[PDB]
Amino acid sequence: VTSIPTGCNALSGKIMSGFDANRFFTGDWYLTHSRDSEVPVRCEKYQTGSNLQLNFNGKNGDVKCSGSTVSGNQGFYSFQCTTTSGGSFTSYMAVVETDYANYALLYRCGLYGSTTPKDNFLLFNRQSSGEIPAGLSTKLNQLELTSLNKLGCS
Repeated sequence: VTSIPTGCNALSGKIMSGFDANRFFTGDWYLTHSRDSEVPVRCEKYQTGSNLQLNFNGKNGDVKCSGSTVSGNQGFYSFQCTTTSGGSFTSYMAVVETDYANYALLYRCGLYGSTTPKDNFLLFNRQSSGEIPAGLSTKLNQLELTSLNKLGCS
């Protein structure tokens, strides 16, 4: 995979340097806040594994994803995901900024056919009780993500 779909923001100049994929893809993350949210809110727990694995409890059952680097868009991964209800889809994600030990801001792009129909920014927290962290305030102000929605974790 060389580039992200049209409709997906490349985030030029916005992604952290020195990303350590191994430290991000270890341990659990809770999706505590997001730019866009649907009713009813949920608590999605993401589990990680070696070779860019990302699982979570999705709307329609458990989702299991395997990632691949996107060479032309630094920081982006293409995830191939399957679900227990028989779904199969591709999702692009980039870790915009993380401290590994507490929080990570992610950008996500969907895929339908060859284009991205919808995107979102996701706040991952190591604790289900996590806040919008002070440690992201510079980046959130830069991206004008200043009212992230609280989801269903606590």
